[PDB]
Amino acid sequence: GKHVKGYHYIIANLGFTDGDLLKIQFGGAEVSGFQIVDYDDSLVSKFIERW
Amino acid sequence: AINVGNINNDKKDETYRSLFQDLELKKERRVILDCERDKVNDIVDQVITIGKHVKGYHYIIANLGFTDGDLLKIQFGGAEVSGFQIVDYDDSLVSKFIERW
Repeated sequence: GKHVKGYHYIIANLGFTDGDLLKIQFGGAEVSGFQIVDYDDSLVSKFIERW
Repeated sequence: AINVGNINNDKKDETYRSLFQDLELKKERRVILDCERDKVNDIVDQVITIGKHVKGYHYIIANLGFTDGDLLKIQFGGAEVSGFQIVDYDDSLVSKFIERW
């Protein structure tokens, strides 16, 4: 129970959304990370469809 | 007292976070459940997702199947949990029954 409102974590990899992330989406603790593969970029979306 | 019966399976996670953003109004650190064992394990899970199980909360499970569910998950949170059990697993009549079951 160390993920409530008060704790703050930093993911130090270029794959934030690569791993499972929803598990702490509602813990209240703010979570920040890094995304090199911007799933919002156009090239990646057409890639995701085929993927 | 909060009616938790009338809910469907699709809009389940929404009406639950809103139920504890409503139990957060009373700052209710002491909650009683009093439901069937199938609905017990479903309620337990969403509590851990929001994080209402650290040192400060106290829950009372109102059914005869305390150990009949799974309890090792909420065993390291911090809150006090209470319940009721009728099947004594230290009796020789149940031991001679558990040794065969």
